[PDB]
Amino acid sequence: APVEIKFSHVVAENTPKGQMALKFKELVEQRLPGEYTVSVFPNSQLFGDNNELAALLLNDVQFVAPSLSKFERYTKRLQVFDLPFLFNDMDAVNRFQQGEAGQALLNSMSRKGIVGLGYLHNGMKQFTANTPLKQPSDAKGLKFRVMASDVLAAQFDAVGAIPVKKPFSEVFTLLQTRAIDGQENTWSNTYSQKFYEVQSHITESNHGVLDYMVVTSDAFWKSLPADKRKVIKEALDESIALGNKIAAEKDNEDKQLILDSKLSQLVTLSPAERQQWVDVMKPVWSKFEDQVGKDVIEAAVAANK
Ligand SMILES: [Cl-]
Ligand SMILES: [Cl-]
Repeated sequence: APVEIKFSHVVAENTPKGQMALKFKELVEQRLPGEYTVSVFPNSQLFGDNNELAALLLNDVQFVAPSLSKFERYTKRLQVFDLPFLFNDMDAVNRFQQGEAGQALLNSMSRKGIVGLGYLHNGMKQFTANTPLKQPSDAKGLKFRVMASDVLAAQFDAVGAIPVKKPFSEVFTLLQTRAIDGQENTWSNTYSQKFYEVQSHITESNHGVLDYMVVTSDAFWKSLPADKRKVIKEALDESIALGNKIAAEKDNEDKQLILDSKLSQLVTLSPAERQQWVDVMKPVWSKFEDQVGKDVIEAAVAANK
């Protein structure tokens, strides 16, 4: 039998990560026919947020691509990516990722058995709730789901909101049932998971980045013969490039599809409104500056300019 390579993730198929994973499957099976096959498991059908990294290290799955927010059990260094309003836009994110500090972060978990293979984009996060979030005061007392990140919890603490860490697979139902008031996510996730059907208002805040690290286990990666590993790595690189293109396309397409539905009201921030949000969030950077490194924050800030 060909060696089966399993790739699990938590998103819908028709998304940047969903498409990256399928492109990787296509390229491996084209270039190494009969030698390797890639099985892709979207929508948390095999492993979900809470168990995927444990599964990876057990070699129950060979590739995963978690949000950069979801690595705190293995390193505190990736917390930089969660800081609110650190990056102006995806161009700045990419520059930071491709610079020396960003490249070094790919190896931040290597002694824990996790090999960083590349960064894959999704997009900037927007707030949703059942009220406009024009100013920080509008979030006070509201319950927001967050990815399992202390930085993201602190982001909501900073405005007197109540953060709740929950796996991605639960978010739609939590919103639907009003167990939570709101959440934060990209247009692509908001559209593909139908969050906009159970939230009356989406505020275009662009207040943080949701990106991924594509990872494998050291044990699996070392178990490959070097020539086959090189072919697999090149296929992965090409799949990430395609996924990044899709990410940018979906960010525009899916915003428009949400607007077309007329089910959720878009809320835009004035410059002064945005600045109020920026200012109230800066203390989150101060809370984490030691763990993350002042030097690393400064490298990220400089990537904007
Ligand atoms: Cl885990
Ligand atoms: Cl929590």
